[PDB]
Amino acid sequence: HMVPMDKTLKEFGADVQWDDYAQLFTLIKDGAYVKVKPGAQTAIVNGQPLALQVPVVMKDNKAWVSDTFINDVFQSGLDQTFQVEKRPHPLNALTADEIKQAVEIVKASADFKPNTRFTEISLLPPDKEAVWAFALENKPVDQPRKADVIMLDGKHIIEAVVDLQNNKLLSWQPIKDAHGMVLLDDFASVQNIINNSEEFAAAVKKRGITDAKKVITTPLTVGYFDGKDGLKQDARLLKVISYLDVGDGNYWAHPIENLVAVVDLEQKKIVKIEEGPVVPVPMTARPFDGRDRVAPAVKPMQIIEPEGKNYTITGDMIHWRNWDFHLSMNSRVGPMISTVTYNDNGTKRKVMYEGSLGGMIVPYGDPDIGWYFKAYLDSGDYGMGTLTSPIARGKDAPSNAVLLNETIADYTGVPMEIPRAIAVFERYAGPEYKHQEMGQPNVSTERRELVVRWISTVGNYDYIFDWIFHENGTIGIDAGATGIEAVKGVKAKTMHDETAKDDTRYGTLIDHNIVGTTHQHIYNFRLDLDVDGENNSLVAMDPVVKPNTAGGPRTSTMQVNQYNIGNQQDAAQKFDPGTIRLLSNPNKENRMGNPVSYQIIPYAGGTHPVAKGAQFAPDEWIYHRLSFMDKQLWVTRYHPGERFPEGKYPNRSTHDTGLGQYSKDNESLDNTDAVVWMTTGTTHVARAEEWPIMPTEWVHTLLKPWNFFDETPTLGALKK
Amino acid sequence: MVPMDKTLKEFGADVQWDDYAQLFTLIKDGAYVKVKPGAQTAIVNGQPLALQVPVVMKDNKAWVSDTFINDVFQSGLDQTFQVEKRPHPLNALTADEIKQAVEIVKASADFKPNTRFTEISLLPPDKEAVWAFALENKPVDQPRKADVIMLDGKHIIEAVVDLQNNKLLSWQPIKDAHGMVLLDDFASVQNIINNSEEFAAAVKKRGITDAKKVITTPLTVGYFDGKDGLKQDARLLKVISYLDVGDGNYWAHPIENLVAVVDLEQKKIVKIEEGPVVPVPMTARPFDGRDRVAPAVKPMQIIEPEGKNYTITGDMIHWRNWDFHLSMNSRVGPMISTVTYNDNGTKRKVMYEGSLGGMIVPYGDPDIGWYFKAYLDSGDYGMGTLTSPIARGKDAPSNAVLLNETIADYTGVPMEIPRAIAVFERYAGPEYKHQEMGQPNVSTERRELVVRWISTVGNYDYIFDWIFHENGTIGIDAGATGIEAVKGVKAKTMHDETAKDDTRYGTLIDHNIVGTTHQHIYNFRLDLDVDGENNSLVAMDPVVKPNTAGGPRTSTMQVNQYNIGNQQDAAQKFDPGTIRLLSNPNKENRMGNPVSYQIIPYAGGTHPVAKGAQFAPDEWIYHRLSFMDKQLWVTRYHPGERFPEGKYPNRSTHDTGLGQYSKDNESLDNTDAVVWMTTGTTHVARAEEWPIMPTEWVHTLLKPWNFFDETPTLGALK
Ligand SMILES: [Ca+2]
Ligand SMILES: [Ca+2]
Ligand SMILES: [Cu+2]
Ligand SMILES: [Cu+2]
Repeated sequence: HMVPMDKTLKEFGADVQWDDYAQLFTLIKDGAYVKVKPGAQTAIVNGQPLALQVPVVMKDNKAWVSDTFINDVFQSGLDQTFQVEKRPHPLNALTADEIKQAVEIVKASADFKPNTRFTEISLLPPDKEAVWAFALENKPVDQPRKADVIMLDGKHIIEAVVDLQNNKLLSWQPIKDAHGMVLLDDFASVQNIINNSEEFAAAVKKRGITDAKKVITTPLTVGYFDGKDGLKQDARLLKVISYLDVGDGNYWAHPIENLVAVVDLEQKKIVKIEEGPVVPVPMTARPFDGRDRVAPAVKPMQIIEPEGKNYTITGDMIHWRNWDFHLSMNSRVGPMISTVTYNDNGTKRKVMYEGSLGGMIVPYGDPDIGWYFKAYLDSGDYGMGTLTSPIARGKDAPSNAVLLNETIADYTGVPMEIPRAIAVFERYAGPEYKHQEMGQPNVSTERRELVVRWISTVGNYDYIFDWIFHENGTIGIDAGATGIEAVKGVKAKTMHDETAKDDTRYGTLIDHNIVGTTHQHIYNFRLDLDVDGENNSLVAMDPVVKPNTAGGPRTSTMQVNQYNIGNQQDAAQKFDPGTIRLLSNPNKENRMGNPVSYQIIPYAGGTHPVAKGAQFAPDEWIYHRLSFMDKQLWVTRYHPGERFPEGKYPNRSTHDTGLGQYSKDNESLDNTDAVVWMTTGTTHVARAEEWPIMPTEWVHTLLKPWNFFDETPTLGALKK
Repeated sequence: MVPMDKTLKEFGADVQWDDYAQLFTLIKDGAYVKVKPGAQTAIVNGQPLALQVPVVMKDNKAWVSDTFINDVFQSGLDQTFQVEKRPHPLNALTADEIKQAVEIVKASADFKPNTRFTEISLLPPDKEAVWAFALENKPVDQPRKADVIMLDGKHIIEAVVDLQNNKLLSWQPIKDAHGMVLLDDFASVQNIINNSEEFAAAVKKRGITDAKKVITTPLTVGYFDGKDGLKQDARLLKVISYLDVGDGNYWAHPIENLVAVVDLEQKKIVKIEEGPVVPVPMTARPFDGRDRVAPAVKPMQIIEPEGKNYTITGDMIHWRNWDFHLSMNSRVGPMISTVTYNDNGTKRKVMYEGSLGGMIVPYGDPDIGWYFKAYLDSGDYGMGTLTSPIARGKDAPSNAVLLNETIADYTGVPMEIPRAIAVFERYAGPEYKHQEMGQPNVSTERRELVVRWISTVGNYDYIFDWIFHENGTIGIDAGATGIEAVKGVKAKTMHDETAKDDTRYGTLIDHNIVGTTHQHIYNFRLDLDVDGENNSLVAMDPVVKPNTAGGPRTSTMQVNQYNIGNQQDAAQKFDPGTIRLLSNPNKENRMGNPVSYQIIPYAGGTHPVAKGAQFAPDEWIYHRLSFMDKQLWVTRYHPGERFPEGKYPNRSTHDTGLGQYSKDNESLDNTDAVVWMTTGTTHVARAEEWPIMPTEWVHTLLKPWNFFDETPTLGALK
């Protein structure tokens, strides 16, 4: 029984190329590079021959394969990219079965109710010392596996801990005052509640909208204003902004300006409609999907690895050159990079226990009724892992990437497999080093980087995060932003109209009747670096110009002021990119007697203007609630429950329960387990080039080995 | 018949054999060729080609006709290079024009024996005429001229020659100018040191048994108002010395605190400065892999089997909506000219000429071997002349096209630099994406076109990338790799007695080796013509202001916008939280905003950033080179103002560069402007950079700012 080759291979997600001159198919998926000729008894997979019982059959210019071809070829074993894990790593995420088990254990208590949802079901952090002992010594972890299960019972948060080995509930703790994140069903509830409101339909009608069934809602968290917003603190509320669907696939281009509904999600009712002046809806079609555009005819470019990859993925463990690390997915913050070591001539040296996104915020700058409260805490309030955007193969990542599927719990407690959740890819990155000595043979080597890429979309914006492993020990973390801008409906068509100056006070006029309201993008990364060990110190090195006291003609010299930063409050600081900040191991030295260190660079560049802090006065509630926005470098003492720069429950928070709190007390940062937090931000002033869709803009951060090694790390293995 | 593997390798093509498909794949620059043994046809960039003589296998080796290379690679099916029927007026001097210019000046009775040539370059025609050629095909009327700058012993003379008419137009000695360092000066310095008994005796005192193992490096001496003891009218170089121990890396064996001053006209050492004796660090530190074995790596290829999206017509590059002209200069290297963006069928001016302006690498140590040390790499040494040929597949990706470029050498003889510039297209992540919840994804791929050039001046190697984005952005990135300039010291580790004094001015990166702290400072000269000649400089400073509109917010995000109408105010520190635009106040986009480019002199870097010059303001280097201490400069277009350090910076007594060009109160309002961007790092060394430094980068950007009406990569409308 035969199937059409071209169609079957495309369903499966393989690239299929036919070469009529060579009479050769080239088939590519992930780590498999396959060559096969019609009628041939053998195919080639990653340079190795594979017998085929049934050859590819060509027949009236149409290829047909066996029913078993895809499994015979792609799952043969000749693609060595993925390997089976011997003993399960203790940081492996919860499996589908473990998720279902956690949900049965809590559903077996008297307290569970059928409206009860799950904000997060995740592995409970096992003991760090034990996890490192498993990674470095293969010591089994004796403590049993547990899950944190965070429930939303109507509006109340409850934290449960389940023991998975012994199948029992270990704790069940109500968290008073905490509001829950926004859950997927809240999007539909809001849209339904608005569709059923007579009051809302009348409001919409007086702003020009004839058909209220064409109104698209979007849910926003309301923040906290100590009652100036007129919103009761006890209630589960969301604000709702509206747009008109005109059939262009881009409702974001048709704001219904100055109409905000406040929805109570327990009562399932609109509890308040805020109405400002009437601004006609911008109606012109502004598709971003190409429906109105001519297709480009570009010549092909492929990045090919025809003998397979240089990395191996064993369960969730990635091995690549001198690097080893574990890669898992969390529903709130997305990818977690753990137990990162560097193999230095046979000895695995610790670099990082856990790194991930801490949290992020996109706060707006306009005081009007549709805007004043508007701030996306994308991970904390919406769940960025849950909103992972599957990688578009060859576009969102290069043609030579491997795309990983990842499993998390949805809000009803059912496993969901996110397809193409993460891309892994090696890339050429210019020369690693070069020296052309005059009159001698050249010396050049190529640089290779391993990239781990993940994309999450929250409403209008799409965020790309790259964790970049350099062969030489450097680690990069880059954050990219694309998607559709949040825009304000205005009366001005051009800057010559009467209202233009007022309409553009808080943002640029980027289309007729459309203003891209000014805002910031602020990302924070939590990096539990363990620089060649647990016990580290924060060291400052400030390059300075000093008077020359040594004689000769110079008046000045270049020197460095070096000092330790021994307490947390002083560690929380602005980053001057002219200075050097190290996390050093004062217990271990390189061959020159210098403490082995990593240099921390929270700002290594970007393509939008940089935020030097929060673009808010210090008496703003958002400023008070979210200290992480205003400093670029923080260092705190390791604590397994201090994970989020915005705090665990940021929705309508009244005070800072994140980095403001974690860095508040002054215990010592001297020779102890430190956690580094980097904040990097931009100030986004809009331009017409960014509308109707924004070209990807990037910010860059770096961690560089600083006397961690004894010489150029990529020179190669010593032959004597 | 000739053997295929041997013949194709001498041609510079990559040959791959696939035994399964019985197929040769042959790759060189824009040609991607497939050919089966015995076949009567081949494929070149996806197109069929009839062969006169099939590829023949003899004893499992392939043989081809002796005409095969011409027939296949020069078939016309590779369309990467097209013939230039009407030459662009900024085309660099050809080999024949260089020889002719030299014969014109040699025919003058004023030409003296042994005269050398510091620079032989096109005298650029009139800017208006050049734009009218590029935009309207209008022939330039005035004839081909060359500037010929001669060094007669130590004396500079500037001549101009008319090449069409074959005559000398002018001959002008330049009073008080010192010439740059020329190739023969390196050998003179070495010879002069080798013949000095006095120097050999000094070397002997410092523990060197064989004085013929001493390697010299020539350095310019700068200017210190006589405090260095040095006569201002003499042609001098200072000489720093190293020991050759046979490891290929003399840089790793400094002979510390010994400096010779050579007078190049007298051909003698005129001064020897001798400081404390520090034993030479002796341990072998090769960087070339003689003592190493690389790990095995699986292959990666970047292939474009239908050819390239760019075409190269003479020196004119066309790619997507971009058109520009690429030429080579002996001092500054590549010049990118007449840059337009094709906006829905209409070519719009972006940049008349952009290039490296100049650069400086100045050191922070006051000791005798260091206080004067400041490499003006382009101005003093000639970075174009010192271009490093691209190592194919390593210095640029495997899908690059490598261009040869021709300049004059110091004796006036044309010199063809093989693989002088790389051109390549690269994948650069998604151009944009939106995954609307519950809807089909929208994603498109980003492509960038990179023009890459490498120059090596002594110990350091510099890489410059000019990056054209499809969406109208231009990036300029500068990379540094090579071997650090190091100081010999007594300390082996930071536990030794001298360690603290030894590391006052740099990190201990090896036993007895300190990487002295210094800066890398680059300046780019960018004659942007934003949709036209007449432009203005506009500041937009995002600020937090009190809320006056009501409701709960105490503050708002607003912008202070203002014009910068004077050159003196235009010379400024760059705050990367602000926006600086070059705007065309005569032309607006669809929303009534002036068409503009945003100038970003600091878009990041991998070393610490220089906020300006790491020098007290009474230092002579600080006074001579103002360009070091501000990141943005804007001046009025003048064809003779091209170098931020000045025309003749060797032993300059005052700033004849950007300090002079920006000095006067003249208007930048609605006039032809030139932007200069200074970007730099402060390099504090580490062990990971020794014996060879992994490439470090700095990034700059020019972004269209309401130049267009919408997302520029959406495509043309149906
Ligand atoms: Ca730590
Ligand atoms: Ca201009
Ligand atoms: Cu934005
Ligand atoms: Cu340097």
